[PDB]
Amino acid sequence: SGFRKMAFPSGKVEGCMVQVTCGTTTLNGLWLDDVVYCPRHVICPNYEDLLIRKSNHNFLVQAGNVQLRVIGHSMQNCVLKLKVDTANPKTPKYKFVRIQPGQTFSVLACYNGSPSGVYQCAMRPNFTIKGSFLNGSCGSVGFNIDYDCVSFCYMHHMELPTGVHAGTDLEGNFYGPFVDRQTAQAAGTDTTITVNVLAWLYAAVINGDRWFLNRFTTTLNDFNLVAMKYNYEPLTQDHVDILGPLSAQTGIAVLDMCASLKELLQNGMNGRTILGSALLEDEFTPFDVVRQCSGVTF
Amino acid sequence: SGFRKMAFPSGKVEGCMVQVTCGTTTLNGLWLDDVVYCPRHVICTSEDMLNPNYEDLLIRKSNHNFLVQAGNVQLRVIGHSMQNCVLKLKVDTANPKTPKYKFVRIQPGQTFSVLACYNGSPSGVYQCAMRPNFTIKGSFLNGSCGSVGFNIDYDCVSFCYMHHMELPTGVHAGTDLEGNFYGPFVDRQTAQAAGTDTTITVNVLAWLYAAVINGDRWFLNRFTTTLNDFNLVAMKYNYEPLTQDHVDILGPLSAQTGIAVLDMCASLKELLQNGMNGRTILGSALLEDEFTPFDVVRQC
Ligand SMILES: CO[C@@]1(C(=O)Nc2cncc3ccccc23)CCOc2c(F)cc(F)cc21
Ligand SMILES: CO[C@@]1(C(=O)Nc2cncc3ccccc23)CCOc2c(F)cc(F)cc21
Ligand SMILES: [Cl-]
Repeated sequence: SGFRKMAFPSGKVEGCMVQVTCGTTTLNGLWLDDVVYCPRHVICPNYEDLLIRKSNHNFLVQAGNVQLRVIGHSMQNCVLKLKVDTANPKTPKYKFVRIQPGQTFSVLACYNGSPSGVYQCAMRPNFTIKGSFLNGSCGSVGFNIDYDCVSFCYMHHMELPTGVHAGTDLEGNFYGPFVDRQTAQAAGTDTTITVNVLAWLYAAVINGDRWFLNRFTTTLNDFNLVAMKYNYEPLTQDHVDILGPLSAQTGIAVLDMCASLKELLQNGMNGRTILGSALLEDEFTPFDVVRQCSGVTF
Repeated sequence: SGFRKMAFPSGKVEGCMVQVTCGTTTLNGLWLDDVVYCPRHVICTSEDMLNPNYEDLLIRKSNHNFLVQAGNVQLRVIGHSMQNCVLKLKVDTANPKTPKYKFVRIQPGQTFSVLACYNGSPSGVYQCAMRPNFTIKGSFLNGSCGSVGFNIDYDCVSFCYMHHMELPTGVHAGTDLEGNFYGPFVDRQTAQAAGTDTTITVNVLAWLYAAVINGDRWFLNRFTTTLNDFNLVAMKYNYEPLTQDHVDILGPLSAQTGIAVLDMCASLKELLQNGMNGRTILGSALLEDEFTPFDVVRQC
């Protein structure tokens, strides 16, 4: 029993964290095989012009107490790729994946190439992450683990004026309408990840919390009218299908759980909590709930 | 900026997780140097669980009864001893991934990371606090016994907890790495109940300082209070008494934010009286008590 916000074990990623220094800037890099990936703002803009002026010896790469030698440099979108002479012996089985809003991933927050913390979080529908990052955290990565394969999905680049965070996939493409330049940027109005709230309501039922359940069911169209009104993301037939296994395990049809969510949005919690929370949690996907309420290992 | 519940990176602990099998029971072990530590109840059958004589059950065991698996490699048990509720299995191979480590016993209110494992394989990492009633509110399924709680402060892993049991309310009980249980619990299936839980007051205050450091000030007030008056109010909301030690520990956060501890205590009193009124503090509608003053200064 119990339900916690749980991150993937970070060991496979810790063995890839390196420190990257160029000029006065120091941030984190991801050392995979003979390449170190890091935010291109470490050279800081005309990034092509700035990069052509740099030579390999300008980039100081440090893996533990060992300095790696840069033998090449190239740029792919907002990520800088520093070719090094040594392949990382600790390189796990990995792939670069771009995630969708609502999907969750674990973040290994680093400072000076040294991992300091791991937390679980979701790509908000406005493409920001509500992370916890200080100066020096740039280059920290977001990932998921599937069997023994690490899926790198995020690299930290910047903090928006509201304290929320913006970054790219490992191919340097930003999530959201953000740029890696000093300019006025604002995160759009955020919405709640509806499929994730429903998954978390199923986790609460699996843990014996049933007070919010009701005899009612709704149509998907009637629920989506309510979802729009309360700044909740639309629920698609895909989401309903993905929630299928949880619906089967708990005996509560997805549209039956939607009528519970609808009542919760219109009436509130009334001094009650769900899984120790007075708010509806939207940072557990349907897969996260199945994984935690079944015990899948890595 | 930003404030998250953050666990320590689990890599140093993952390299120590092994699977321990004795008869029909399989749970997790902690492989450090040439010793594997695990809950002593791995030697029990389900008919032994009510009133087990662990000394008597262990004397009947031999080294080859204990199957230890580190990855796809079986380790050979060359000795076994018991220290309180932990079983120590001497093995013929020192773990090459053994980090710099120490065994520390923690106090209620202290936080730590948990590497939840099943069959010697890590599946998740989360942040926990030792509750004032000596239980932990974990996320543990059957097979999680032997999963460990730890803190990583400067390359050294401090092992502080090993999971042993789930109480009828879904909360968890376990021991330090010397086998001494936290709380009045025993590793028997006899009727056991967690005492009434209370909120870790010093941790809530630390989290209110983190909220101020992050620019949230709506809950602050012009009032101060005496320590005794704060404790008389707080106890009525099932909050732990705040000692002069807690006030002293909050000193650095009080200095950084310019808000005296007894002034923050008055803001807490008011929050307890009024509730949040549809507002949140650091994205939470409840007062968070699983961030110590040390966690706040570290993260901020
Ligand atoms: C890399 O520096 C910047 C930054 O956001 N840094 C940060 C990233 N994370 C957490 C932070 C916590 C506190 C202080 C800064 C943080 C600030 C300067 O402007 C820029 C900029 F124009 C583009 C850019 F991609 C990054 C940055
Ligand atoms: C042998 O493990 C036991 C147990 O609690 N295990 C568990 C530990 N964690 C999460 C669990 C989730 C669901 C089911 C069991 C869980 C079984 C019950 O009896 C006992 C017992 F009297 C003493 C003991 F130290 C352990 C246990
Ligand atoms: Cl699923």
